[PDB]
Amino acid sequence: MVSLPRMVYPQPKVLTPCRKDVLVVTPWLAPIVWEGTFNIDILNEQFRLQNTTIGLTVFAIKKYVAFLKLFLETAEKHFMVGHRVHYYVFTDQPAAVPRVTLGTGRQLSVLEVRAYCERRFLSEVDYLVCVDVDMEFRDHVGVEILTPLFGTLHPGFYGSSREAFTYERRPQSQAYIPKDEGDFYYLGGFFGGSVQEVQRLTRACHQAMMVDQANGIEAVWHDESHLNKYLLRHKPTKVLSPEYLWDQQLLGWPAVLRKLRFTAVP
Ligand SMILES: CCCCCCO[C@@H]1O[C@H](CO)[C@H](O)[C@H](N)[C@H]1O[C@@H]1O[C@@H](C)[C@@H](O)[C@@H](O)[C@@H]1O
Ligand SMILES: [Hg+2]
Ligand SMILES: [Hg+2]
Ligand SMILES: [Hg+2]
Ligand SMILES: [Hg+2]
Repeated sequence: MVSLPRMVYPQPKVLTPCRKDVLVVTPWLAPIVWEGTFNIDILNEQFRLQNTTIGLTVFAIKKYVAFLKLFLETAEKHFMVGHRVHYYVFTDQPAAVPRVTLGTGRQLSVLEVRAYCERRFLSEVDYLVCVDVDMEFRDHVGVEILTPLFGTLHPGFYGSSREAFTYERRPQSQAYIPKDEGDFYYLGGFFGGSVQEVQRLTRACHQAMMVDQANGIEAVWHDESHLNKYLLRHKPTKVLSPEYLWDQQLLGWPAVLRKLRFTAVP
């Protein structure tokens, strides 16, 4: 909207690729976010000028409440630092949520679950980032991921052919994807976008799962299977590289990953 200020940074090189080892743009022209493809100073300027607010949602039920401390503490160190952040913790144990110290401009809302509006998101945040709680941030996760709709490449299938993807293969399921279809295998543990697009995705997933339930069938990987079906039919406007959701214990640290930003907790 408003003009960017004078900025001094390296001139982009038209005849020099960012990465020659990986795909950095999808066939529908959505960028694939890898370290080296973006200048965070330019992006931070663009989003701060918009006074962007990012909501981060996590569910912590039963034993999972034990992961909240590390999750929130590391998020404070690496997630959207410098921008407005609103954490939404959905739990069945409100009193068990740890007292984590937050930086300025950041807040946390604890929502007790077992039932209990989506309209609230529309008035409190601009973007929603939905992730798994048994994780920890180890490096920068910033505005470079913000876009109307984004999915993240599953760390165990990013180099696999579509036939090997663990999509739901039964035609009786609404999440069904044939062997000759599919772009990538997105993981259900890290997705997001504008509040509007995220609500459209979750609403579509909810309906598809209800239909499957009625027909007495459960997708092979549940929510993740439906997420993949949705993103196949509604292409994400940005795709995050596996840098954004990795498991170093199970997958190590490949050369193709310059940074490990968000990882599974052992
Ligand atoms: C990460 C290497 C990939 C192969 C390990 C099994 O990964 C599981 O894949 C299915 C889909 O095929 C689901 O996405 C599961 N949620 C995956 O396991 C979970 O995520 C991986 C990354 C590990 O953290 C594992 O411990 C989790 O259960
Ligand atoms: Hg580059
Ligand atoms: Hg969400
Ligand atoms: Hg769902
Ligand atoms: Hg979904």
